[PDB]
Amino acid sequence: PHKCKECGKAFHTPSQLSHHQKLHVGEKPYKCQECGKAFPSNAQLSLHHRVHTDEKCFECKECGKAFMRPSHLLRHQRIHTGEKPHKCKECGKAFRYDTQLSLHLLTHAGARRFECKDCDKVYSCASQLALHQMSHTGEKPHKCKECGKGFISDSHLLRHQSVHTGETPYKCKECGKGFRRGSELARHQRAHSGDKPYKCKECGKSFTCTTELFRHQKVHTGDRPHKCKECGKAFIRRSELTHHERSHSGEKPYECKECGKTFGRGSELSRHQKIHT
DNA sequence: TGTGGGCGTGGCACAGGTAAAAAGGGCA
DNA sequence: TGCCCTTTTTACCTGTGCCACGCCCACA
Ligand SMILES: [Zn+2]
Ligand SMILES: [Zn+2]
Ligand SMILES: [Zn+2]
Ligand SMILES: [Zn+2]
Ligand SMILES: [Zn+2]
Ligand SMILES: [Zn+2]
Ligand SMILES: [Zn+2]
Ligand SMILES: [Zn+2]
Ligand SMILES: [Zn+2]
Repeated sequence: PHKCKECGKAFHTPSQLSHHQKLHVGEKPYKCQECGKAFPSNAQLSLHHRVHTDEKCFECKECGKAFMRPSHLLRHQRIHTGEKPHKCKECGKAFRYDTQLSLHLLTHAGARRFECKDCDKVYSCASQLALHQMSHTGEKPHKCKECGKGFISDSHLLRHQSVHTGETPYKCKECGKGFRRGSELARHQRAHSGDKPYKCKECGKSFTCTTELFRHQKVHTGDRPHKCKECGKAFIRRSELTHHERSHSGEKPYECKECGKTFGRGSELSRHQKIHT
């Protein structure tokens, strides 16, 4: 009769609790083959796995990840402790990492600024500025051995290989459906429970999703690009303008086999194909 | 009294981008 | 091997195709 270490949802029989934690297990698909510890990404698993292969590492006993010098471990552990030992001498704002404090200092006089020459961004050091400047140059050095498309980092390349693998590693334990990212499995689990944390300030409707709410609010804020170059009609989706520009040309891409009838959009040829069902 | 389709938008599983967190590593 | 900048990995954001609604209307 505890609260879960993940959600905090108060399940109040000892067996109604362990029945509850069964539902979380698909969230962490990468399992260590020597202790069984599970992680949400292969990269995190490698940080833990060092403990079975490198004698010279320092392991976090709270999550199982290990590092190659004690100071790396002490710095990681502030994720668990909440300690923020880097405080701004000018304004007293405390941060967890020196890297964060270095960027905050840009908001006071006399920090060394590393300013970009194509936008107004400024960074705290040379390496960050070179990183950002790649967005201007378009450079994308890690190329999909398959797609041929470029990405700014190897993690991005790997992430994009879902496209070339269809693998769906994160499992709902209610439905059995898998997902490519824990974030999407997360949203799916909120769909089950109706947990809709993203409430619209104008209508009041709530959404499971950050993306779903943002699209919905595009009606109060009349934010509509892709205007018609022929009749000026302005739309919300890039796919609206494809539907309506097919009304000018009179094009009817989707037609029924049975009916022989023709529609400008597919959501009807699915709707009408339901007559013969 | 009914059918059924345009239609503007909701639900969903998703890609690929930048902003940021977090782990790495050169100097000494 | 810690300081502190670098480099990698993740969180946050924006925009998407496909399907499904449920409202509005000409017109069986
Ligand atoms: Zn839980
Ligand atoms: Zn292990
Ligand atoms: Zn830890
Ligand atoms: Zn710039
Ligand atoms: Zn590719
Ligand atoms: Zn499910
Ligand atoms: Zn609204
Ligand atoms: Zn038009
Ligand atoms: Zn038909």
